[PDB]
Amino acid sequence: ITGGSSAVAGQWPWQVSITYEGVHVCGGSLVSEQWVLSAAHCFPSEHHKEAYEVKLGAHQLDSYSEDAKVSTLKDIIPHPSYLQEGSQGDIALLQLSRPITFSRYIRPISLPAAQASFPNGLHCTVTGWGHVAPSVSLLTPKPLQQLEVPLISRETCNSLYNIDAKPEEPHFVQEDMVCAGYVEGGKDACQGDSGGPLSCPVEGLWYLTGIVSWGDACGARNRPGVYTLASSYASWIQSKVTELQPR
Ligand SMILES: [Ca+2]
Repeated sequence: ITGGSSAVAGQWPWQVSITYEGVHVCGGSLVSEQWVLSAAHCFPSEHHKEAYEVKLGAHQLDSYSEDAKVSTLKDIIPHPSYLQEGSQGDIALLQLSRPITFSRYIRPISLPAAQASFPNGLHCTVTGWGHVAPSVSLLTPKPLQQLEVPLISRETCNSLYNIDAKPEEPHFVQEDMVCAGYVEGGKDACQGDSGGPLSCPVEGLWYLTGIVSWGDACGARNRPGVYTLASSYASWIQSKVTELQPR
């Protein structure tokens, strides 16, 4: 996250770190005792399932914590419509190898209804342990960063992404995506934040409105963060989890 601030421990207790071969590569969001949501782009087919971990309950990634917990995965389920970089369907359900126990620091985020609308301009928060500027990693001990971002409709966002765009890039905010952020530079999610949550306030609670999707930009003007709408997959998530792990 560039242009944000440190969260405080426990503030975003659904935020998870996903690592591949021991290196943090993406965020994710805890949604039940055994399931996490992240982005499909974080799970390329050539990667090996057994090489992923998910760290829950963390604030400073590099610090010892008795509250953090690490898990492997027993299933990785990208939405089947996700085809290539920038595609719709950029969401993945991850089933932990074993269920975890919720705590002060590890709690699921509520998922929105299929037809939940989060209005343009709502101030949501994106969080992660990604880069704090282009090609600049978050410095150890890596406290979780957060950035408050107003929701930007996909229509406005597509017109911003057209400005000074590379002709050969599609930069397309799909029908299952929304944006959030600023037209000015300097405030954005960056490499390593993708897959993580856009948490929005509703009636005193927090919902997972979005999952950070595609992008190279880290703070460029006219490149607000692009997110997959969890609402676009509410039915698929409920169907999959109910069939695979009924409560
Ligand atoms: Ca970005």
